[PDB]
Amino acid sequence: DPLPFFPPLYLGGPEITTENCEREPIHIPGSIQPHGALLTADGHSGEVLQMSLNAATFLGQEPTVLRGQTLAALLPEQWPALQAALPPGCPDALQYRATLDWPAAGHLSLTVHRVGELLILEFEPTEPHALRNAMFALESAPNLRALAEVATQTVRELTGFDRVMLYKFAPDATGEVIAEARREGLHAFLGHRFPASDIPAQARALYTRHLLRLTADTRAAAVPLDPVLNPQTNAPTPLGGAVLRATSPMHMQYLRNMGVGSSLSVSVVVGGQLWGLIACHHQTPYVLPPDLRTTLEYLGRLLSLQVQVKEALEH
Amino acid sequence: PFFPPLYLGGPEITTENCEREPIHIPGSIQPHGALLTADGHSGEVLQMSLNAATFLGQEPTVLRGQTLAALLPEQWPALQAALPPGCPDALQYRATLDWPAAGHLSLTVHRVGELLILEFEPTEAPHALRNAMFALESAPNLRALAEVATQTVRELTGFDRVMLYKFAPDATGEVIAEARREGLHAFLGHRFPASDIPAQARALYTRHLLRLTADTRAAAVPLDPVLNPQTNAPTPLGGAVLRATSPMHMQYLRNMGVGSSLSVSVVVGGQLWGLIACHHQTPYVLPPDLRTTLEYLGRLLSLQVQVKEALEH
Ligand SMILES: *C/C=C1/C(=C/c2[nH]c(/C=C3[NH+]=C(/C=C4\NC(=O)C(C=C)=C4C)C(C)=C\3CCC(=O)O)c(CCC(=O)O)c2C)NC(=O)[C@H]1C
Ligand SMILES: *C/C=C1/C(=C/c2[nH]c(/C=C3[NH+]=C(/C=C4\NC(=O)C(C=C)=C4C)C(C)=C\3CCC(=O)O)c(CCC(=O)O)c2C)NC(=O)[C@H]1C
Repeated sequence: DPLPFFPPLYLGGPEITTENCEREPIHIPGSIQPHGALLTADGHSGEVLQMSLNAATFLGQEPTVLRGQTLAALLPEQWPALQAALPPGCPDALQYRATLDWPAAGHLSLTVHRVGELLILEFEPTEPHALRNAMFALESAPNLRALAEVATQTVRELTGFDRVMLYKFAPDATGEVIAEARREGLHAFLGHRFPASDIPAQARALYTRHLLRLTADTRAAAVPLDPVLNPQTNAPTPLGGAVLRATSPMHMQYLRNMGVGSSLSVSVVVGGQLWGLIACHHQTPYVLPPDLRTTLEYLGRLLSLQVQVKEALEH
Repeated sequence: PFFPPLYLGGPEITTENCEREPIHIPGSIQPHGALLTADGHSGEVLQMSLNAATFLGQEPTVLRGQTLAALLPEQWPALQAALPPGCPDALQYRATLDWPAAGHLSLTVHRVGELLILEFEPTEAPHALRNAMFALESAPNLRALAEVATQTVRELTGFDRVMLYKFAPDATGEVIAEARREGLHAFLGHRFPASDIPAQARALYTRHLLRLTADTRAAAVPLDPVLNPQTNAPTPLGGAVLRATSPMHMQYLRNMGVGSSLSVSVVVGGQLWGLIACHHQTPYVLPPDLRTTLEYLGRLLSLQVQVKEALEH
């Protein structure tokens, strides 16, 4: 039965059990994963409102100094570019990316998107023809099976992940591993099927709009935003569009129990519906840098197109 | 059918026989790169472009005996695996060579039956592609998508004119969006007859998705031999971007005052929906890595055109 979200934990909401999965408000956890930092800022003035508690250690500045400046002063070269790329009223799915040379922290990748009157800024550390070669190989795959196999093998070669799977949704939202590339010694998931509740309906809706999410370390504690609520609204900060957003504790426990230290999945979206997932596993924690993740994002789109094409060749 | 090419004493093309020019088998290439053909098994260099000596820095005869194994040691096994016998002519493999004579070359290979076609071009060596991808996806409708696409391509390439050229059901074309330098004629809103892009060109563009004329006044460079030794027949060059552009179309571009031309096919439901079409007033060799960006954009636009057309119908 579909039911509306509970309030999050920090607003006195209940703790989540197998009974009530589909009601955890997974988009507003009030916290991020510790391998990057996040700031929120007023979309018109550029006043800095919220920051992750670890921000001082990524950005090399005291909180009170950060919060006491506008983005115009903090990001003089990027602030006008942000404002042109992310105009008021734009969708929350639109992202702008730049690379910064920050004194204390080396090269940072900056990813920005806009939710209403809020700008959300994510900072992460950042670092030949493999993509072009893959694009052509995907297109020349003769059928859906060969496409799925080429796609899994390519992603594994690009990333070094212990397991890469193509997980396909059935009409009842149960899923099935239909191809996989895996490290020697791992047991096969190929052909296995999993109940529809393994990925509940508020996740599958979110995964139709925001096409890539990750858990870099399934044992890492989440880092709170400070303050936790958006001071504009005294309400929760929407983090559904932020890759740094903390993963649901229910899901991290599901993954630890499997022996997974690192998870990542790309949505494959066909005709406006979530067709399947490129799901990857690593046994140890593992951070895939932003520019490599971009390659996977591009492959997500290519695969969406090629899945349509291969399936049309099939009636 | 097709007329024989000129160099096999076929008729010269007119506007009476637009549909029958054998544009895939011109026997020549554009001079900003070099092309070798080679045997699929032996790696034996069978044809070369008369300009190969320039790019490769090799005494002419040296090449036309040697083997790819010898000539490209690191690459030759990769090719063997990447382009297995029986693969499609559409499948391409690329690498960057740090080659003694020329700082860096791009190498592009595909296979047509028993022949490997190798293309060499100068090359080199950020977020504009990722930023463009998200911009295309958040365009609210087909019109805005067209506008974003043309603007994005112009910004990435510096081309004087970028258009989105959409085919009607009878292959009548329409310029539905345009991004252009100040002080050019506007082709926005104009329609053109199907015969401007003739049927044998449209079919080839459905399979091979990017072509270009780097300089509309440059002479083609012959293949030597012109005929493939294997077959004593013309080498198919339609999957080669270095292929000499039809003189009929270079005359069409010169009369327009264009010095450089590129286009990318937008393919939807197995059919040619339209073209990203670019003009430059002067000669312009777009480097391979930037062309790759446009090739990606072509696929992304193909996806988004279907998405956007579905939310009208
Ligand atoms: C009480 C609710 C439960 C629950 C919740 C839940 N699940 C997700 C998202 C995912 N679940 C996945 C499950 C699988 N991983 C595999 O490898 C296989 C099969 C071999 C399955 C079935 C996957 C892949 C996801 C997607 C994300 C990822 O790649 O890790 C969420 C949302 C997490 C988030 O975005 O923060 C939630 C809340 N899962 C259950 O099993 C029940 C107990
Ligand atoms: C006797 C046949 C004629 C003919 C042949 C022909 N045309 C092409 C290819 C193209 N024609 C194009 C035409 C236009 N470009 C524009 O900007 C506009 C409108 C403002 C039009 C109508 C285009 C865009 C192409 C694609 C190639 C490109 O991007 O430049 C070919 C094929 C060329 C080749 O690949 O070798 C041929 C043989 N064109 C005529 O007009 C008639 C007289």
